[PDB]
Amino acid sequence: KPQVTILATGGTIASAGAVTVDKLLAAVPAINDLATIKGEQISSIGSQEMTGKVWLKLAKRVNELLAQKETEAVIITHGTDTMEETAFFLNLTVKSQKPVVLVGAMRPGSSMSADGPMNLYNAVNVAINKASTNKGVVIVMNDEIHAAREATKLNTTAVNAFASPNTGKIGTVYYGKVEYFTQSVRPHTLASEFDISKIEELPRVDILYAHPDDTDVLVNAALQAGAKGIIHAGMGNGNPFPLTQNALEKAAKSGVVVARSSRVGSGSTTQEAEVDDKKLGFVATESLNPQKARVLLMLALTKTSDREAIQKIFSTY
Amino acid sequence: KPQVTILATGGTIAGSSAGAVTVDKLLAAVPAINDLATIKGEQISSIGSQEMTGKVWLKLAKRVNELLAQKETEAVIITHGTDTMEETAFFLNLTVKSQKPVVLVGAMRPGSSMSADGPMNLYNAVNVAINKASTNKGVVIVMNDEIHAAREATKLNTTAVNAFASPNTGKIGTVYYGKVEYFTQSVRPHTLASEFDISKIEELPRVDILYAHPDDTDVLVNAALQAGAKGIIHAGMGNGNPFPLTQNALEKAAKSGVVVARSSRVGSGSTTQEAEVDDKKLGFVATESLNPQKARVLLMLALTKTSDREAIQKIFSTY
Amino acid sequence: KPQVTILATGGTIAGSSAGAVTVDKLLAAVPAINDLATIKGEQISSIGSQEMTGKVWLKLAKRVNELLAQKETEAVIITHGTDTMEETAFFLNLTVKSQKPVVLVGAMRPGSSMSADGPMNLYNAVNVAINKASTNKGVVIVMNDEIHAAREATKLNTTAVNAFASPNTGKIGTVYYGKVEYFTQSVRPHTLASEFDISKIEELPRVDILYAHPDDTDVLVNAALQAGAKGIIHAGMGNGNPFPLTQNALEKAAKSGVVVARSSRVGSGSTTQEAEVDDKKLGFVATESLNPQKARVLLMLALTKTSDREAIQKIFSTY
Amino acid sequence: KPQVTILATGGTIAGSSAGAVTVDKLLAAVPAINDLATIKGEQISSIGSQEMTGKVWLKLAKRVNELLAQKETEAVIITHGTDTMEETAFFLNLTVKSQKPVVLVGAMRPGSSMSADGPMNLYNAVNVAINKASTNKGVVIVMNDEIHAAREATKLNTTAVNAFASPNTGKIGTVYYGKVEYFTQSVRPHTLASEFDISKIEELPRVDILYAHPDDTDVLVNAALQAGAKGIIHAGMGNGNPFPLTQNALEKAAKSGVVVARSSRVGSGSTTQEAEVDDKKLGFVATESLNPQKARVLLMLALTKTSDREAIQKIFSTY
Ligand SMILES: N[C@@H](CCC(=O)O)C(=O)O
Ligand SMILES: N[C@@H](CCC(=O)O)C(=O)O
Ligand SMILES: N[C@@H](CCC(=O)O)C(=O)O
Ligand SMILES: N[C@@H](CCC(=O)O)C(=O)O
Repeated sequence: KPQVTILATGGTIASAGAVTVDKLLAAVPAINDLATIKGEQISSIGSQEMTGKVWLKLAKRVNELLAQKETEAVIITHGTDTMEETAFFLNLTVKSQKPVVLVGAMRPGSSMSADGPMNLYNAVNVAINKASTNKGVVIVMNDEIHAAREATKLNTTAVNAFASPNTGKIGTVYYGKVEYFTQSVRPHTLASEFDISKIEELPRVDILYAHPDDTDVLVNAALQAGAKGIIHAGMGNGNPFPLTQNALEKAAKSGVVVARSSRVGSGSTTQEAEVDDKKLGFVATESLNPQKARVLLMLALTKTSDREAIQKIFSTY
Repeated sequence: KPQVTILATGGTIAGSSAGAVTVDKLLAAVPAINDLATIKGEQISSIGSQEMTGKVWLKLAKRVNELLAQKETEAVIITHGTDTMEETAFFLNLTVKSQKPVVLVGAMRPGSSMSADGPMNLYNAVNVAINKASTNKGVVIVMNDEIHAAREATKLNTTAVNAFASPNTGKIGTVYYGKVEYFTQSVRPHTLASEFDISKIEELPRVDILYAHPDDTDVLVNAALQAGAKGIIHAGMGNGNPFPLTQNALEKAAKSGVVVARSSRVGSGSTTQEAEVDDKKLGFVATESLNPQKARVLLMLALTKTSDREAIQKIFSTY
Repeated sequence: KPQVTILATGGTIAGSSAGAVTVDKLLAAVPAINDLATIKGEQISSIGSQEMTGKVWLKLAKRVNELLAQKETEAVIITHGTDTMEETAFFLNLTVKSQKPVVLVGAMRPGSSMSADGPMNLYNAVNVAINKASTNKGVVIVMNDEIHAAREATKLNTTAVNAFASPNTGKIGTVYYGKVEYFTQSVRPHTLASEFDISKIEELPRVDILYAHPDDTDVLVNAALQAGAKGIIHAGMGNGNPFPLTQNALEKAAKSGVVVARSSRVGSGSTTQEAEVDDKKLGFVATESLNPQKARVLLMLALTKTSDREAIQKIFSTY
Repeated sequence: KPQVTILATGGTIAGSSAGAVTVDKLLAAVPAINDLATIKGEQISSIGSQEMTGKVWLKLAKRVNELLAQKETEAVIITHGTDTMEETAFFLNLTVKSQKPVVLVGAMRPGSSMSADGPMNLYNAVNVAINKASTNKGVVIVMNDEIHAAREATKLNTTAVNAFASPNTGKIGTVYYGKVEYFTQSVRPHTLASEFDISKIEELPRVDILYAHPDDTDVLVNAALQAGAKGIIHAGMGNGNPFPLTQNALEKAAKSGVVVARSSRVGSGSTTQEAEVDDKKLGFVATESLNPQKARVLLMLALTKTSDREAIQKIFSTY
């Protein structure tokens, strides 16, 4: 039988070594037939309380576990609100081709038609499947396998809230039957240049929400609070309001890296559209979203704040 | 022939006296529209929509109200940048005191480009403007052969000609080479049915939007407050959930008489009452089924006549 | 408390005397619905929805008409297999002579499955049935926290719990843990406004559906004619286009007096008039904004009182 | 410069000696493409794609194989009607023996139309064809700034310029004013990795497609057998489910040696094995994650070298 470790970052979504994982095995007994399961409790929080502190603890533990010859994969149970950020962080920091699968539930385990039992069962099948190797970190939700780079929560409440709006799911898992149709051609995991092994605190990056009649005071507060980066979630193709642009140009010149994303929800924030990124000293985040752009920029800042090197990071990953 | 005014907020959305050089160039570009209606033209502003302000919204709304109050004028078409068309559309949808059609239209590609989308978008927008079924549909955005309710429309994509969507409801109808069909209509009050009146307003109240993430801060809430925010939209994580440090700052905002409304960063779905956030104890409003940029517009209008949490919840549970 | 009848067409969609053992088993598995309504139950048929027939359709619409004409009855819920729920819903949408709510609900996973969707679907569906705002919304499908107008609804996916969609218009409403909110209503006539009356109809006119592709054939048109087709829905390539050989057979079918209606295989959008097919000259109808299976239901009802091409086109341009 | 041959299967998709007047017109309508590549032209056929036949598919795939085997030729672009582009694209995906880019492109609006999509579509296709990362992506469809895998691609709308989608996976990349980006690639074997070889084929096996509904028939299955069908695609209700009368006729079809492949009318998702239909007992094949019309293309290619149910199941579970 494959050996798999479930890492819990909160409560149950439905002795292994963590009571929470013990309860998962009670709630979804069919998973004990598929893999030998060990449990750890990494954190015990809603995903909306997540911190760089917990990300770095999680990423270092996943790297430890996947260096062990007996461990074939890791599953992480995680609140849905920020699963896309943790997943994306791990996609660039996990130095392995062994599967890492992130799974949660849009309804609590006690609700009518709770989604968490099917999700967990499907997650374990994805984690043990031979094809899941070198697919990078994935989110498994609602019978779908989404690449960490592309995946996002699109909906506030729906069981089908996870989507890959720029590329679509790479695979399906239906009552445990795992099929891949595509794979990411952007480098992840073992091919990643990032290494957080001796990082104990991630660079501060704020995200600003653009609109008509915008301000500079939020740009200015981010600077005063020690922002090493700012993601601008711009209007349409990453366009800022003029007062804000002026503040962001000053930000960039003081050596705080400014990366242009968009508020819209999908598509690329492109270079050489209406914003002279080279002249203003900005980075175009291209086909990401503000919250994943933030993760990539934090990782960039562990080893450079050069506009050109960071543009190349956003155009590569 | 039906009498229609085209109000330009910016450059030409097609090509490259009706009373404005921008509209004379639209008519030269898409001569078919001259056969559909007697077009008059005015330049309201001279800006890309990323430069839009409350000042321009107020000028634009008052002018639309004056034009539709004229017996002879049957509709207004507004040519607008795509980036913030959804905000302008939602603003007029709650301030325009008339059932006559108001149609916003723009171009995802410049007029000069290969396969410019502006000519079809404008030609279609004219047909929607003059169609009898467009009466009391509220303000609409006509883009890519689709008619979207102002309440529900958003730019969902950075570059695509199909970048406009109604994620919570779908388009209310279609317009294909001029042929106009409606399949649905909004049951949320708009236009004539709206309680809001900006005829006597010269400056709209300040409302900030904050983007939520893990490891969030209180220093943008405190900066919003210090710049005299009357309202704050919180673009929360998932179902409008804040980071703990941030909720603490917003609680202090809400007690100090600044209205905090919870929306979401995700893209779609309702930011609901009676979920993980205790709005009644913390002093917050839930925006429910809008998005942070349109929730900003509704809170600005709410703040023109009340800062009361209960009244403002009722506004967001109505419009 | 509201009085609602659940009509079961098959087995239980939830779990593993109201009047029908199937509905008693629903009430046992989902006891929270019993504080919402006084439930009566009847068994109309005992089949998977892939075994549905015109005979069951007529039995169902007649019984719903009787039930909703009772002063004691506020609404009807029909538990239905998912495969053909859209056809039954659309039939009832044009045959039910009431504004009282009619809700179709099913389950994409069986009741005995992990994370069964039936219990929530059914709970949500009762809340929609008893909601005041559901009056005169027409027959609706309630699946995966969504209210879909019968005209617009389709199963779009083989297996997903979110398989139901309204691809031309979107959901008319949400239901979330029983909280019902409508955002739109269909502007196409339904239920009490429909010209159709099946009360005296014991068998529906025969309508066949054909799947278009390159290197297509005339033999299936010919077999449909040979079996006594009164109408044929052509699921065309792109905007309802036939292969030349097929179009020649359809021309003959139409001249013999069999009604030929052009639909499309693609999934969404209008099969339009005045496109590449000369419908007038060849004697064809364009089905416009439907899909082949719903076009079939509307043609079947159209044939209960005309086979006139111009009359039927008006029917497809109306409903 | 790179050398690219444009193959025309119909009229100009843009405007209103490379070696073909159609391609000469394309180059004059979009002179931008002369800077990007040395373009040669051929007229393979002159038809609307709704008139495509296996004879044209074989002529086209054989000429693509000749052109890409030349050391001077870097890529092939094929202008094609949108209606059946997914079928031809898919056929070439399994029959082209090269890793060199093959790109299909068309237009949802005629070249003479306001906001014609053809010029940009063609310009973007030439950029995808000459891009280094286009190597070994399989045959692609370039439409509306998107690069779709031939395996995954379909026309989803009758009219919209954004009609092309990959509902099971999404686009594998973007092309925006010529700038090419891939984000994924198919992990299903294609082009040079495919086991199919049509170099010694003259006529593709006959495969029909049947459209499933309530009160379904056996007279179309029976007509398909009488016309010498070697394969039948069944476009089933939900997860590929037949009406009983039709199932009994398909079981007889299968026992006769006619390969029955189960697909779905719904639009997306897998028609799975070991759901409600005993495939192994009934003697049927599950087409899994395709659609009726691409499953037809795979079954026609399967039928060039086996009619064994087990071997064809493996082909559908592989390609
Ligand atoms: N919103 C909470 C609730 C649990 C969930 O939806 O996963 C979280 O993200 O942890
Ligand atoms: N960013 C410009 C571009 C024009 C457009 O896409 O509408 C604007 O919104 O005004
Ligand atoms: N395909 C069956 C199974 C149950 C269901 O999915 O509704 C039916 O439509 O009845
Ligand atoms: N139905 C025609 C129209 C052209 C097009 O839209 O591609 C064809 O497919 O050839």
